[PDB]
Amino acid sequence: AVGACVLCNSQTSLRCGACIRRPFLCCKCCYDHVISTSHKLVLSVNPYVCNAPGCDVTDVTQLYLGGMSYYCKSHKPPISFPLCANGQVFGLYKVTDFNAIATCDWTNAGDYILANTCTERLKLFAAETLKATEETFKLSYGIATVREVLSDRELHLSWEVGKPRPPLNRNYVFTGYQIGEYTFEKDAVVYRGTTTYKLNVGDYFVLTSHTVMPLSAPTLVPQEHYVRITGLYPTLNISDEFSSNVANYQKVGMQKYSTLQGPPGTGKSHFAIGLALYYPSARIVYTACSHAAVDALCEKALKYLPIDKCSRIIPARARVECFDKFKVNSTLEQYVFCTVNALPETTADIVVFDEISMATNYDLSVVNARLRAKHYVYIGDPAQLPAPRTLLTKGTLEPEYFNSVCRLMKTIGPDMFLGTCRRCPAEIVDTVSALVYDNKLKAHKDKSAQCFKMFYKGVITHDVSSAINRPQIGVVREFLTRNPAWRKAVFISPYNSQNAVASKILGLPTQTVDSSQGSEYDYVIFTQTTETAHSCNVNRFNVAITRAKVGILCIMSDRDLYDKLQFTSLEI
Ligand SMILES: CN(C1CCCCCC1)S(C)(=O)=O
Ligand SMILES: [Zn+2]
Ligand SMILES: [Zn+2]
Ligand SMILES: [Zn+2]
Repeated sequence: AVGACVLCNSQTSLRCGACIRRPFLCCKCCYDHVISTSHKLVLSVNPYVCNAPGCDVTDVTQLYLGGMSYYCKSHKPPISFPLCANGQVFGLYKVTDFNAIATCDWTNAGDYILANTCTERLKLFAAETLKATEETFKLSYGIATVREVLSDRELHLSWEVGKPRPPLNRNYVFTGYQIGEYTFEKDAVVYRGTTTYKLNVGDYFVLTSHTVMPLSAPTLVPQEHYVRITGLYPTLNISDEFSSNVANYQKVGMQKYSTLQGPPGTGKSHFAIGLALYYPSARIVYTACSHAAVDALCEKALKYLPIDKCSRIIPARARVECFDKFKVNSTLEQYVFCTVNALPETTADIVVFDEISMATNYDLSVVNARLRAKHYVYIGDPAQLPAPRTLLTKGTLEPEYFNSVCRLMKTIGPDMFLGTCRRCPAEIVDTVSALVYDNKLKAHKDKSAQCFKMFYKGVITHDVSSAINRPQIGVVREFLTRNPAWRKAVFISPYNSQNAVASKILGLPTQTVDSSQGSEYDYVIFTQTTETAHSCNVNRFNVAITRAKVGILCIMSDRDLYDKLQFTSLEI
């Protein structure tokens, strides 16, 4: 019941009983909370409640100290002090932003903006509060019960009346009943069991609601600039492959933490692995939020770093298949490749945290909590996609509010910028350089003359809220008959449902823009599907078109984004 003040750091016995996290508030700060909000329950060693039998007064503002006990106006003795007086709430050892964080429902962009412009203590309060609110909202959704099992990949579902149904995409992971984790896709519905189980009729599925542990470590440890490379030992012999990164590698060693903005195909992976060859004795932990991002780092390491000095950390509650070619779960290997949520408590010379636009302030804290490191390197691109904010429905989250790293990259700039895209035909590089990179991204490849745009609004149907554009898929089908080179194309759209329809009609493999991020394909077909904030989002548009190595077809709904594609237009 005794701790330090979320705002002041001041010792107190006061916690807010109304805040979902129950934060330590100092006497000056507890007042400014309770006097400005619906938050009136204060706690010290016991509740600030009226001690008179039967009395229901809990509001600290209506309470007095009578000796050692607390009483309302109705029950206080003649010799009593009000608990709230002279800007303070009585307790042992005797803010606008804290109040908005404590009380908001996290449905508004402005809530995320504040969780990222605030002081560092308040970022942790925000990130733990938000995460708590995110988890207790899962409980709101209906249970799914198996009506009839059709096949090994399809069934019919019965949905609890009175509660809403959760979106049926890969984003929403269910637990079966403990028959392992399942996903569903769109009365026939497509099921995918982590454990391949003979799905029983009357079995039920629920969204995993995991307890939110407290945060302790900052999002970013305090910045430290050094005059000399600190705690690392450079090679004199560095392979010519990594020659271009040597100055950035020296920056990494002359600061506590460094940021790298690397637009698509600028060599982020190459930078991350090349850091281990430049500091060849350094113990390096490679981390990202997703298994995919960690596995991409493993693929690069396999090529360039000694396999026997590499461990892939795999949580015993194994969900998706991942990287098999390293020793699994050897924490003390020089090179450790591990998702944020599986990190062990350990030390490192260098922590490399990849795909930083996908990280939350919660993840940033967890990393600083589990890893004691001489140097922290934050790699990604704030012009790419953030973690979905499931509670956010009003306003758009700008990249400067994605997390602490992205705020730094969008305000004071990144420490390091990889400026040459080696993946994408120049048509794409030039479009996205003007769009999100203030013309600082350069094309290494020539124009491919395999980059086409068609402005075709089509007709928008919806499976629930998920968009479908059959006519845009019809145009693609027409195009594929005349463009056989594209038979190998990956079909990409901002909507799972459009992808499910494109899958049946075209037979192309299929990706949402959000699942496409980090991957590349020779040929890409993009159907915008709809003009929504989702489909017109420049970060998502950026990721969509930078997947392509050789060609892209964009069937567009949005005049602005259509006109900005530096592509050959088609017609039909
Ligand atoms: C994250 N929590 C606080 C924030 C202040 C900085 C130190 C951690 C303790 S809380 C108030 O959410 O439990
Ligand atoms: Zn305080
Ligand atoms: Zn409160
Ligand atoms: Zn009373």
